[PDB]
Amino acid sequence: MEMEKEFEQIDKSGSWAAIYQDIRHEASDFPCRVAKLPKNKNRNRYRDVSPFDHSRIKLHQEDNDYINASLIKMEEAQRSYILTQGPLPNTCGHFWEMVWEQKSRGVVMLNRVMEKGSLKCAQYWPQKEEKEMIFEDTNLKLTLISEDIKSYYTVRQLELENLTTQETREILHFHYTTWPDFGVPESPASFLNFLFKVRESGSLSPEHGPVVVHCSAGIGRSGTFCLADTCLLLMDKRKDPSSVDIKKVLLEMRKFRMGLIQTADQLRFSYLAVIEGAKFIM
Ligand SMILES: [Mg+2]
Repeated sequence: MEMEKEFEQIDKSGSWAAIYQDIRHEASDFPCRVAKLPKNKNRNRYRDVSPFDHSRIKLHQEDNDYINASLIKMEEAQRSYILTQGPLPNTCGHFWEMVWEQKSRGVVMLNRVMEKGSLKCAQYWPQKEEKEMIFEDTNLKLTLISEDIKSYYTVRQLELENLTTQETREILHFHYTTWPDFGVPESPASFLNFLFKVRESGSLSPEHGPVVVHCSAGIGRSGTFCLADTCLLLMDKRKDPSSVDIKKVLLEMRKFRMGLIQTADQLRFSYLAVIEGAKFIM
């Protein structure tokens, strides 16, 4: 693979930091005026990125439509993703409101609730079938339906009920539980298997609203998930798979939200994931 030739070249000359820095320099800058309004201060996770105004998800509410979430719309790949922050103690209702309004089928969580001895997001889903969650502010009920714990990820079936209409939807919660506290995984194998499990569920498919993806504040992961998924899809779609340039795809995604890949090591890992994923697929 041409991408693998490039990978080996970057590795040999040790230019990951340089490549990464060039992408950072070239990355889009758009306003986040709404995110920065004083009334939204408590809706933003500290140390997390802000959503661009142009691509932010709006809650269907008259009072305050703000949530820290962005729609990444990949035109050529025909994939969309919503990237959002880990829910805060006071934005869990907003989070599930977004899932409801956007008709998402899946939520992809790429962090543990506690990492490095610190809380990374609110416990925003119920942990026991018999202890459902009611979000009074957005009038939603959330029930754990089933939970399947595997070595590298957990998948949960949740039932989300709009208490206003009594309509219910099944949401799949895909929780990658083994991303290390520091650095990146040594091998992309489990992360790729996880992505394939999300794909197989239909959560990324066009019949549903965009998958909602989140991780921990300011440290990426979510971008790697979407970047890998889109690159692999494009390799299956294009007449010339070798023309798929991860840097170009990343820059395209970066038009929709900042902080997709946060370190040079994450950039390297993303290459590694696409390379290994491509070998598995084609
Ligand atoms: Mg029990």
